[PDB]
Amino acid sequence: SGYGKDGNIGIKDEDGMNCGPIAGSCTFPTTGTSKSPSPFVDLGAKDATSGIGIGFITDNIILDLQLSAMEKTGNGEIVSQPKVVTSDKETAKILKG
Amino acid sequence: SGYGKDGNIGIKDEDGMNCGPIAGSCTFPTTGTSKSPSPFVDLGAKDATSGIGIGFITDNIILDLQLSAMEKTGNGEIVSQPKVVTSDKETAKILKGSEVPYQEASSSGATSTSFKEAALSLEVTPQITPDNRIIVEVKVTKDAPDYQNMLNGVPPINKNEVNAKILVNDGETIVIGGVFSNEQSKSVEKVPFLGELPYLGRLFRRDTVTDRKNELLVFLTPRIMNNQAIAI
Amino acid sequence: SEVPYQEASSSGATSTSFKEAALSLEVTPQITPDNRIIVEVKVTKDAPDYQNMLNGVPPINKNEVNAKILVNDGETIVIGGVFSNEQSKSVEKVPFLGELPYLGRLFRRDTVTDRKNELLVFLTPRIMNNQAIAI
Repeated sequence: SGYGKDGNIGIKDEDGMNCGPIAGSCTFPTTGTSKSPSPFVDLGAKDATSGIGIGFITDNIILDLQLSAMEKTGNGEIVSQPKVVTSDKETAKILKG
Repeated sequence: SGYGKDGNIGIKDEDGMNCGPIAGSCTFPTTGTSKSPSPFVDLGAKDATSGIGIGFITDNIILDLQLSAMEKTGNGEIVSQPKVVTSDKETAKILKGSEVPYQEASSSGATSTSFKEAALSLEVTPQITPDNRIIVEVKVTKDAPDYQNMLNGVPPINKNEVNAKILVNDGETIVIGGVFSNEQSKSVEKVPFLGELPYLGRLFRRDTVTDRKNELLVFLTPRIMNNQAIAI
Repeated sequence: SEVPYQEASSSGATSTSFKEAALSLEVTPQITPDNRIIVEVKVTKDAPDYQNMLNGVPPINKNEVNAKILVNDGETIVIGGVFSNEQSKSVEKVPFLGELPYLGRLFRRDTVTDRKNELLVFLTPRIMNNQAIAI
């Protein structure tokens, strides 16, 4: 699973199974899957966030590899200048708010 | 996904699948889709916001590319001038506005309906010198009734007020006080690789720039009524 | 009319504070021989608050000038005046279409509001001594 924009395909592969694909794996050497409707929908919604790179294989193996990156730059400049005319040795105030 | 007006077609492509199109993709090289009803409705409603550019392909590939831009300009000018006639070395006031109450109705001994008027107001204590000049202590407040008060929540009234004592001649106008607020805000949201490319970055850098500059200034001119009082 | 605020307060404080949104004059005139008066007058025009009519938090609206001035009997003066000039312009525009002149009216959303309210109070005192001498 990712962390900057957390993603783990396997959980949403279970959600894909909820969609209904046929997945069979009897041993670590032996596996096969067919009838997979999960990639296009699960990844399309899943990967909607800004920066994303998606790579998917299903027929030989189901391997979905996504890179999710966000780069944000914000610059804020505030210049406020209040002018008050005051008599000597007296208090005066300007207030705006 | 966009950011100024966030958009990501893929999520609403799942919503499109809810509409019912046939989408098949068994490998990254191999994909195909048919029976797509999602683009016209999903994009039409989705892209309703003001500035939008929509480009859609579905048969070869489904690629929807929309640019959503809003540009807003508002200029507000308020000029309010209150005139008060006051005797020399006396206090007088002009007030126009409304007094929001806070009923601190307090059962045990304290009933304090505190109430304060968001108003344009002048409180003046002028002292006249012979050469048609005045040294006056004036509190000048421009307070506008709080929205939250109109909202019946916790009411913060807005106050722009200068209190000071100054000397000016009768035929003279001065700046009692002034403030210029210059707000410069830039926010750009960008995917790194696409953001790099110049043409692509405008397509792939989400820029929000806001410039708000409000300046407030108060002038004043006192016209001696002695010119008439001597006649009186 | 005097809107009340019943701060009915159980423990020792019953303060039905009540204040009239009214047109009102409070005058303390001092007469000088040459048919002139220096008078301390508080002139208030207060209108009953909508929220008070709404039974919410009632902000009554007050336009009031309090001052002491000298004027002759046959004289009218401006006790006080205020002119409020509000100029508001808001234009909402798609950049490209907003650029084009004919298209921009079609594609620039303009809201312009100009509200200008001026309030002035005059005054003239007619000495009743003219009648009181007859009296």
